[PDB]
Amino acid sequence: AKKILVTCALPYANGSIHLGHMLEHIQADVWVRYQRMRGHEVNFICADDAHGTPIMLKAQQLGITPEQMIGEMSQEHQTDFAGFNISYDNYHSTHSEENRQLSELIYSRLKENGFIKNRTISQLYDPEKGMFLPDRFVKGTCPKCKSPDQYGDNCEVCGATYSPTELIEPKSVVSGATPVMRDSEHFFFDLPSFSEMLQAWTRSGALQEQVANKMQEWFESGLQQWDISRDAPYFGFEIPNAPGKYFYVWLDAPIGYMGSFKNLCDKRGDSVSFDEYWKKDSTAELYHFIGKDIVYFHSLFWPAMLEGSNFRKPSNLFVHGYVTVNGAKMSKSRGTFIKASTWLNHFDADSLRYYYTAKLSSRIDDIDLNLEDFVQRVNADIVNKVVNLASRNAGFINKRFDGVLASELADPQLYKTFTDAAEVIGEAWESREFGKAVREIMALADLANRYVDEQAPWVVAKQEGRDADLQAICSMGINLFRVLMTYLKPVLPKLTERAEAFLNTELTWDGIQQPLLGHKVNPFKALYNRIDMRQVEALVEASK
Ligand code: MET
Ligand SMILES: [Zn+2]
Repeated sequence: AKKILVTCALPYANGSIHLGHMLEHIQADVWVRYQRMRGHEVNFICADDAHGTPIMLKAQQLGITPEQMIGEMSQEHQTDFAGFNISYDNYHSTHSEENRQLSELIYSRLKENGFIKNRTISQLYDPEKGMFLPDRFVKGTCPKCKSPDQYGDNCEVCGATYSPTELIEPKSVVSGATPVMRDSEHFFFDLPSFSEMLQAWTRSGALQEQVANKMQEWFESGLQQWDISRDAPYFGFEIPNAPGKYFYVWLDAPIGYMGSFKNLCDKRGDSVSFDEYWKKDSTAELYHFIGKDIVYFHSLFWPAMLEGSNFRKPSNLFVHGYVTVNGAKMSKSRGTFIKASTWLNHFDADSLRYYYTAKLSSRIDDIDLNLEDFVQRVNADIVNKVVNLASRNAGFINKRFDGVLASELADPQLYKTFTDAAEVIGEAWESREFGKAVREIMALADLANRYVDEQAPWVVAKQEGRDADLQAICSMGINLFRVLMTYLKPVLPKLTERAEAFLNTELTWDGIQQPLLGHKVNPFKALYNRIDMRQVEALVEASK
């Protein structure tokens, strides 16, 4: 049995969970659930990313402490993820004592090992508020076209890009004061020292080909030292021996993966597992599910930080593309920027889990939630292919056979075709070829419904003396359903619970080798109802 630690990217504490987050957390959860079904020791770890200037300023605007604000959003996030049945073993915070101690430890080791440099830089500073301004907190007049009220390093009228130091009549977004250039000592992590190590990782064949190709572009451009400090005022961890300096959020954020695992171990009273998973000699596997926009941090800075502080590196990064809705980036004006909480007011979690899983693969590709296709595909595949095998057969079993399935399989050869597919389906889940797994499962569902059609139970049921035939046919259909629901168990947790209640058995991967024979099933009310476009229209309207 493998030991596996899986993470999803840590959501920022200053925004609600939306469908883009859900693509990532669902992808990881399906994989995790499959790994658990195969008997491995799995630790699925996440946390909120709770530090930084935007969070500090948002709390001040609200008139509450950053601690109060991040606590409220942590609860909101966890409520939403729980509503999608994301099965974390721990959900922590980057604002935690575990992360503080690990961040200080890693920094101290990097510094002792020669990988931290000090250099003075010049940056725009708000002298009224008394703080350095990140680019997006500077506004002013575009130097090229002279359009007013442009933010940061680009103009939204003419498209020009420039340093915010080129803005005409610049103003602080925080206070309205004119910012000025001011010097400050910063601490830099010497990423270039790890170039050769990182290039060897890129060539090893572990990473997605598309990621390795992108890393070659980054090596070609040239790795640079990374500014890992920020001046007070800041919401984050103060740097030891450097009063008024804090770790930049992105230094502490991936350390939060470690902090969340440490927290889990400590709450369990487990004094051995942290080192077993994070020491250089670990035989455990470490996987990060992440999106395209944060690959640089996870493929360059993070393995280098770990190497330089005597910790093991990720076994692999699993990168996914962006979500689109109706083919386009989510759009607030069109009502396609959809929050996870809003989704659940209109649809169940399983429907979105299924739809995303049917489109996901081991490559980086944007995943399109086409809302018309969502209705058609959920209805066709879940209602009319898979659940249909239970719903068309269970009534006869309950009403005419006292709930008891036949004592032998009617078609053992067909059953073996279903169980023989377990190897290819499992390998598809394992390899993250989720769309392939779904295609194989739905091809089997088509075969199962073809079998039932060929036996014509709606004819058999009306014909004198054919009770045994009817029980045989319907039991066969229910056994095929048992197998398909096992293959779909990582994808559809709530439907699976309903199926397990009907079948009076827990679904296990190996259990499909023993069909249900001479076995009592329970009645059910609909396992899964149809959806329609009126519900989609309501979701979109509610999201505007
Ligand atoms: C250590 S992963 C941090 C991810 C970051 N909060 C983001 O949402 O992009
Ligand atoms: Zn302009």
